[PDB]
Amino acid sequence: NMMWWRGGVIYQIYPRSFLDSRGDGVGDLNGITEKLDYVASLNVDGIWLSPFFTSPMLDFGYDVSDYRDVDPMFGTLEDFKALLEKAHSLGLKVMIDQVISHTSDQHPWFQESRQNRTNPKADWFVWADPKPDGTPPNNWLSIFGGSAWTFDSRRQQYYLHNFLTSQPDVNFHHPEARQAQLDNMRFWLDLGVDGFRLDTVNFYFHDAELRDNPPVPKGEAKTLGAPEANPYTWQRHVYDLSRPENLDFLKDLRALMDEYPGTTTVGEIGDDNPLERMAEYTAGGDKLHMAYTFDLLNMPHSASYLREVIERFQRLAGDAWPCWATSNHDVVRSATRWGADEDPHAYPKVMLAVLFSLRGSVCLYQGEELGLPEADVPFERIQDPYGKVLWPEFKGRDGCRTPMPWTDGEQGGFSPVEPWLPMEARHLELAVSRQQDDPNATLNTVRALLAFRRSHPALFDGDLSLVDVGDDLLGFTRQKGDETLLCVFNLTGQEQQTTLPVEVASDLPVAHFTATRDGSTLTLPAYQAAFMQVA
Ligand SMILES: C[C@H](C[C@H](C[C@@H](CCC(=O)O)C(=O)O)C(=O)O)C(=O)O
Ligand SMILES: [Mg+2]
Repeated sequence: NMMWWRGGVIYQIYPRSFLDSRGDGVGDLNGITEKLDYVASLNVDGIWLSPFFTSPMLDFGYDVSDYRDVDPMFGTLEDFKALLEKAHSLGLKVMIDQVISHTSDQHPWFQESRQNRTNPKADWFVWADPKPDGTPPNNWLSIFGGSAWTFDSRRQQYYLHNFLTSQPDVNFHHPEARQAQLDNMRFWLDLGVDGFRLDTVNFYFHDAELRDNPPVPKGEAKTLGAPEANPYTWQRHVYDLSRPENLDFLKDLRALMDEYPGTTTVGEIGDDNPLERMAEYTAGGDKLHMAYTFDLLNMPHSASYLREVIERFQRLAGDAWPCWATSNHDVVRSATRWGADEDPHAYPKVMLAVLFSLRGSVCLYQGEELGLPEADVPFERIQDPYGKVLWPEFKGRDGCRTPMPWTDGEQGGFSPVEPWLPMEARHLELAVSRQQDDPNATLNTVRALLAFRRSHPALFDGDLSLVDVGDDLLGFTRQKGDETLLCVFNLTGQEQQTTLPVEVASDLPVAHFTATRDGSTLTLPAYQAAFMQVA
């Protein structure tokens, strides 16, 4: 089963906010180990851990100061080996973040690099002289605010950072820096991890000529990877990322992965044309195994929008392989972002049915299986630096990073002390303990859906074909071998009805969904899904 990743369902864990087992208010590895039984009980195939490596935590793990160790705050390397082994014993794959596009400015490489222009690591990062007036070398902007260039008096030069000033970008034009990052990944492969989520995977290379980006012409759509209030959205991102050289490197990265049969990679795409980039990066069988985009992580969510996404993707490279996600640690929780104006109990159910029925792998975010709404974090409790630069038009990412509600008791059973972000009051009645034995709760709908999906080869990696089912329903068939299934979804809060475009052999009952099939007319009550075996 060395192709489990190609259609597999991955559960994303944000270690800080999963379970505190030690009592400091921050989630740790041992807490995860303690909850792997729950995770396995979701019927997912594995997990992806957000960064737990040595880090100042200025971007909460994504500023790495030691690639081959666990930060004391999360536990130890031994804790991780225990987690990994227990996870394997439960049949779970374990993937971890790898953040190789940039290091913390506390990383020894950068400490060395910044001292002068001639040291051995001077070119391991991206340095450039000021313009004659002393200003940044070009017009590139940090996603987290201000210029992508920061002046350093030691070298009398600017260094590049797409993200925080404390996250200097690695210069992939330097083959030794590239190889060093491969070696860092190899370290975790040798411990037996099953794969990597590759942070900002298309950011690796920048244009060495340092060309200015062009502006976005007035009225044109902005990138899906950033809020519209961010001036980063005012330029087309052509030279600051997604360079051709990255393809060669992705091959190298893939070669590394191939030395460890059965391992996989999911790349994070942040690009002006993300579907295209994802097809580009996952094609050929010699680069990334899969990647996800922000196409399903934004505001549009109608059945017609989903149709547009599917069509667009279907026109791309036939050998590409997408990983789909409706939530992660960077966006408003789906039940709010997509379902704010929908029934809070029924909408997440059908939305997840769609997610689990699309052709691709799936990433499912911690708490999404509980139908958790976005949390409201008060100003004085804000932690994410990305929540302190565009406030209040954009309030950062803490709203999706609040601690996991295990019980309806104090701190949701997450911690014995006040946690690093406040437990959301609305989450308590949606806690795991409250939801565990309720067959009508979103948790059990998810368990049921993933068991169902697991029982049908066509829902693993079958082809997908859109079918006419009217304007307000989403419909397609999934096909593999003997099996062709018809999948129809009502994402609206009103009854909808359609003529079946194919001929139904039988109904497939799943997770208490209710739909009326009368001859050739299919009726779906609000927020219902319907699966049918096709003749
Ligand atoms: C280093 C890490 C970057 C990526 C990607 C980033 C890129 C923005 C984009 O989607 O274009 C983000 O805001 O999500 C991540 O968050 O997972 C971070 O921003 O904290
Ligand atoms: Mg802890």
